[PDB]
Amino acid sequence: GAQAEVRIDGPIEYGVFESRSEQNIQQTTEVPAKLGTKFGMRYQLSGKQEGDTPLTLLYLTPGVVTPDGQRHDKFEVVQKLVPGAPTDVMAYEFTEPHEVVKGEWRLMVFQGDRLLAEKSFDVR
Repeated sequence: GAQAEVRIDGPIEYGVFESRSEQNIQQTTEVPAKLGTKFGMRYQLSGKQEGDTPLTLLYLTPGVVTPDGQRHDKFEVVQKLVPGAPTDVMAYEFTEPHEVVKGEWRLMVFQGDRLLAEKSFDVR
């Protein structure tokens, strides 16, 4: 339809994603330093259109060192906006041991230079 700005619509959910239906999120900034833990944000965006600038999901980490020896202090993920998706998610899961790094993880959703949502998690 008519051109529209992409905007946050309603509350940002944040915390630990529960798996066993959509995933419940236990609201917290305190995340266990345990394999299999998934955490982050779930949110709703109004104005999403096909020709829009995609999202940049910027994960700042305390320094994940992969087995190849490289340190990842940030990860950047580009996500094309899907107009008909009711929710959008920015999550991180500790799938491998080197990913379980204690400290502050700051997850930031941008569109271009504009920050849509952010949350800081304490992993311990």
